[PDB]
Amino acid sequence: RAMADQARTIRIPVHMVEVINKLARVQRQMLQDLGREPTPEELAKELDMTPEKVIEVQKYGREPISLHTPLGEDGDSEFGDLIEDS
DNA sequence: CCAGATCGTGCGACACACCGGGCCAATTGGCCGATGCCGTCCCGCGAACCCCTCTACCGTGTTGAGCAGCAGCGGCCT
Repeated sequence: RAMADQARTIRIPVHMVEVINKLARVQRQMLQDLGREPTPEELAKELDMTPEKVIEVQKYGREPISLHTPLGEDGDSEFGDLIEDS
C-alpha cells in the first residue's frame, strides 16, 4: 500500500496502480513466451478490455524526465534550458 | 480691292433664379400583438471512482595543485 501511495510524483489511485502492474506482468509474460512484442489487440483480448483502455493504462504509468539532465557534451547546458515558455 | 471671322448689337428662347406655396409619391420602421422553440435547472437513476479494511502451514540481516585543520607521537619539564 505504501509503495502504491508514495512511489510516483503524480500520484495514481491504488486500483489504477494494480491495473498497471497487471498489464505490465501480462505484457512481460507474453513477450517472453511468444518471442515477439505483443500488439495492442493481443493484450486487449488477453486482458479483456478495449485497446483504448490498454493504451491509456500504458500512458498513465510513465515517469517524468528531469529538467537537469545534461545534453551538452562539454557539460554546460541542460534539458530545461531549451524549453520555451509558451 | 473686298469678304468671312470677330465682335457689336438685337430679338427671341429659355434653362432655369428666385422665394414662396400647396399638395403628394415612395418608403417607411417601429415592434402592436400573437404564436412558438430553446436555455436553464432540478431532479432521477446509475456507472465509475476513490478510499478504507482484512488473510493465520510459514517466514526473522543491505588528477594536479594549493591551502588548512586534526590525530598520533618524540621528546622536554615538572
